[PDB]
Amino acid sequence: MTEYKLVVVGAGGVGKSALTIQLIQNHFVDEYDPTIEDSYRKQVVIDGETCLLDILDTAGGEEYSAMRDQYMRTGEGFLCVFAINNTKSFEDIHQYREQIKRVKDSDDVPMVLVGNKCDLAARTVESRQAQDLARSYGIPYIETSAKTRQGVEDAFYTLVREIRQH
Ligand SMILES: Nc1nc2c(ncn2[C@@H]2O[C@H](COP(=O)(O)OP(=O)(O)O)[C@@H](O)[C@H]2O)c(=O)[nH]1
Ligand SMILES: [Mg+2]
Ligand SMILES: [Mg+2]
Repeated sequence: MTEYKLVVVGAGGVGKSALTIQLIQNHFVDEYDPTIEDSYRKQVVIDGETCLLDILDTAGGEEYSAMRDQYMRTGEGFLCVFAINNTKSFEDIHQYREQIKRVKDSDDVPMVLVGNKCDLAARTVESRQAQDLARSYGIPYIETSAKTRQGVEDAFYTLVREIRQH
């Protein structure tokens, strides 16, 4: 099997844990401990290839562990998540990307911009705003809901396909 090492980054409360849990367990969590930072594994077939996903769900900000740094340094691709009803989290994306570029010493890192909570009414961040940001980075933009599952497979599987182009 090929293994793909994925790291999920973004502001607290955007749904990084909910997205990972949805992908792995097919269930939506209302209140997952916001400090739990751990890795999760899933065997999936993507485009006819059986592979293993090794996903680090990052927590808790302005902090670094041995595992975090390892996945950050050895992560092959990054989901950069914001919530479409959280303007600050969208504005924060720039910092996560700058961080990733520094760790990787590269502006060419497999990455997907994820606008999560698309089930919630009256977004404060427009799709076209996020499209314009992702275009400036040279990366895809995908909207998701950890609640309904909309886009969740699409985001993680696209990141896998980005890593494959690399
Ligand atoms: N309505 C809705 N709520 C979500 C979604 N994703 C996460 N949440 C909620 O947002 C809050 C933060 O989610 P969490 O996964 O802990 O965010 P994290 O800090 O980035 O890991 C929780 O109350 C989740 O139930 C979503 O797609 N839709
Ligand atoms: Mg979390
Ligand atoms: Mg506005």
